[PDB]
Amino acid sequence: DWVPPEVFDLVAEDKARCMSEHGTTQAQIDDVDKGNLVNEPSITCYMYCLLEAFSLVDDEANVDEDIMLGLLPDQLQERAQSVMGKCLPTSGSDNCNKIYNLAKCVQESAPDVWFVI
Ligand SMILES: [Cl-]
Repeated sequence: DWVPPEVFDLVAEDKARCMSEHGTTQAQIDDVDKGNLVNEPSITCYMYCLLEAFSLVDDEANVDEDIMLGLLPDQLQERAQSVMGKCLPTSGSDNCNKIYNLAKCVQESAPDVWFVI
């Protein structure tokens, strides 16, 4: 990752709250970061919950492209713009399913740009 140690202190209160709400284990978060995505609410509602905590998504899992881009380092923004060209709009049966399809889409197309923690 390009995510610096500090960012783990930042999202700590929100990460812990998002894991309680959805029954998420740390092993599930590690599976996402090794490219092993499964359509399970405890992991995909966690992803939605974290994104929602940092205003990357609204109430129907529509992504805010400018906020999502400004979180990435400058170096990846060209490639992230192209990935976002492909993977947006979001799509799915509910918010958790939308973030699932987004994650699978972003990972398939460019592992570097996907922000789960
Ligand atoms: Cl799902």
